[PDB]
Amino acid sequence: SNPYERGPAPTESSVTAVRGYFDTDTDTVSSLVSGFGGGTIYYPTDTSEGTFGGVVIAPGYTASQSSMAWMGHRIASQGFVVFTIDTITRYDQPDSRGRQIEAALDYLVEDSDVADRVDGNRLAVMGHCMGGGGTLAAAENRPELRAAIPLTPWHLQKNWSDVEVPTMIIGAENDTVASVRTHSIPFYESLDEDLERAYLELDGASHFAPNISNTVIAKYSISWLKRFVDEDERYEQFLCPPPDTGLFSDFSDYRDSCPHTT
Ligand SMILES: [Ca+2]
Repeated sequence: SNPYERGPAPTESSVTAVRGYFDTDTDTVSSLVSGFGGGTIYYPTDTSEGTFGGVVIAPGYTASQSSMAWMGHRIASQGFVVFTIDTITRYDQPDSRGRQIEAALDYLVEDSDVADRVDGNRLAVMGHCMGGGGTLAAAENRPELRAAIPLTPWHLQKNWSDVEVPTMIIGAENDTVASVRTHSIPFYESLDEDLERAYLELDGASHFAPNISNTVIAKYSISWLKRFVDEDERYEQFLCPPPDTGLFSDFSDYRDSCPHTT
């Protein structure tokens, strides 16, 4: 048996739902905290199935946690402790966001009021824009992390052959801020060929698609966290085989490393 499995067997409707199996509540973290700008922790109230994996979500350039807030209850209700952080300033660069993401991971595991609900050996990182660049930076610096999901990422550093964390990059086809040609795709193609990974390109989507309720982003983010943070093979079904990318699909592109071994 897998000791990290949480919640009932998934279905298409359960993984795409606005709220999962687990009721959640929130805890507010002050900006007084050292190393980042604080934020909000979304967590499951039910302790009976054990501790959960932890997830830090960073925002983009000029943005705050309010742009990522919808992912809080949505991911957390599937069985995760999700920490939507603010940065120190709204204009911090990607590598600074990386270090702030790292400090938030440590805060979550060591200092937070819900530390006893987090398994500190099973952590993940997500981020938008420059926060997605920071996601990669954090992943590169901490190979023990279980998953990384950069959302429409931006970073001048194009080479991430170093990264050993299973990463799902979600790009937006029509992104003009962090063009997929010059950001997302270079990042993905640089990833090691033996690294479990995925590139998801949303058809007709804008740079700010990750900042609004999106069933596609939610489904695949959830499925990726389940598969690697929880090593949950029950969610393999939503990642493999990969979705269609032809006419009338939500994906303009999809690149995979199926099957997923952990
Ligand atoms: Ca594989």
